Amino acid sequence: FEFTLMVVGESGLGKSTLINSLFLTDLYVEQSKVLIQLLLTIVDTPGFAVDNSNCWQPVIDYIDSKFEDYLNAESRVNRRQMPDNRVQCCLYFIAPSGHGLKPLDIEFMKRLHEKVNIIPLIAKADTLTPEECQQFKKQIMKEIQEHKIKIYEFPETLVKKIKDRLPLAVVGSNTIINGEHCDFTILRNMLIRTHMQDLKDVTNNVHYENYRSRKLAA
Amino acid sequence: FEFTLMVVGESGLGKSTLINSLFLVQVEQSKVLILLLTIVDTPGFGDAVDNSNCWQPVIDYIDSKFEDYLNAESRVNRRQMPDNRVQCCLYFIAPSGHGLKPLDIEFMKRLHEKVNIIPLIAKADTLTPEECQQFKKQIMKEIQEHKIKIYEFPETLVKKIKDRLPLAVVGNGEHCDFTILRNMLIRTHMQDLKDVTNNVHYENYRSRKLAA
Ligand SMILES: Nc1nc2c(ncn2[C@@H]2O[C@H](COP(=O)(O)OP(=O)(O)O)[C@@H](O)[C@H]2O)c(=O)[nH]1
Ligand SMILES: Nc1nc2c(ncn2[C@@H]2O[C@H](COP(=O)(O)OP(=O)(O)O)[C@@H](O)[C@H]2O)c(=O)[nH]1
Repeated sequence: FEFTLMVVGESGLGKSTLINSLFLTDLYVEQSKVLIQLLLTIVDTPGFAVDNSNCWQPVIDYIDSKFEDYLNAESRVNRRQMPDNRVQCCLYFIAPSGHGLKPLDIEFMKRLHEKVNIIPLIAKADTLTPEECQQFKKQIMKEIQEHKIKIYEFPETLVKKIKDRLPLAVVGSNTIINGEHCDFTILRNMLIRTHMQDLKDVTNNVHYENYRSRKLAA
Repeated sequence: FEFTLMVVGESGLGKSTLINSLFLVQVEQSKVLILLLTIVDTPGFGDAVDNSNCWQPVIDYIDSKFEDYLNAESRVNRRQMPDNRVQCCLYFIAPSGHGLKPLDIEFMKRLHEKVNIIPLIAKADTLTPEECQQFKKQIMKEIQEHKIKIYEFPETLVKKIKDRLPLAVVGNGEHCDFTILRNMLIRTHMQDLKDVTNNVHYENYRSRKLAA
């Protein structure tokens, strides 16, 4: 089994902790690989304060790096050996503070949303309150469906009402002890299985192809 | 009694709630009496990105107030002057970090001598006592490293709170630093703030402007 998981948030969002918080390890653009026959590439972005303005392109050009390299492989003389470097998922961390969606977020998402599968986790929810959380999410989704964005949507089914229970709110735990108050488990389930295979499916089918038709003007 | 209090943090930091919590780009001002307080809210910081520059907006507002005050003090008949100057800036550090976000370090070390910085540590219902501890110490290390001036409490009771700073907040003084502020909040204690503003910052401005 392989996986390539990209994490994206501004610093100090407790992501790099939460990763281990499912996967119980580490405290490691950048990539840290987990096996324990079963592989995960992990992708950390160092960047995302100061101006903050352009960069997103760094992410982009890395994605389309992986794509164009994969294509230029698929058309190669003897197609044989190709390993898959493409990025199935980007787990993305929204600032837990807000009344809304910070323009930085709205910009990155609507920028890269069709170049990868966005899983907008809501960060560090030990900040928030059930009502606060509620109004928050709804405010988000309103912000998106207003801004007309595509985040990868879970097809099959159990996952029926979690279309509604999204966006997703999180807590870092290696802490000595939980899906109750958090959305943690309700991810970890959807993490392990089988939903990755669906993710790779949507990446390779949807995003990649659109890239491939795209590049071809000549 | 009068006061002018400036609040500064990126949006969604729960400041504008905390203000009431004691009291029950652009720059701009609310005001109140309940004994006057002008309050000063900054719309911009946070959001943006690009925020490459801003902070000058704050500056030019400060030195607006100053230069207007001076140009008053030298006026034909000096008589009537009201004081618009800013005694205090309560400043909110991002509760998340392992450290001090470059945005902060830039604003502070930018305006630290143009006003009295009171760097509250934001929304501490985020944090943990150990987390909070290492956080503060990390901050102070960041400052004394970056050699910054935040207004320092004279007198005295406030003896060990020089140590108990930086200051951590909730929108109860037990777990929070809330009360340990509210006490130190203006009362007679503002009088020291106005003192340092008008004595220290203002004057330095006044000598400054005078090259000609
Ligand atoms: N409020 C909150 N804080 C957390 C959480 N997880 C970790 N932290 C704290 O936030 C700090 C930064 O977390 P980290 O994993 O380094 O996030 P990252 O720097 O964005 O990758 C850590 O020192 C943790 O103590 C969480 O779920 N909620
Ligand atoms: N966990 C936590 N949440 C807070 C706190 N203060 C405010 N909030 C929540 O976060 C949001 C920010 O509050 P607000 O005063 O509007 O922040 P501001 O815009 O920066 O002044 C509000 O909707 C509150 O529900 C706090 O001290 N702790």
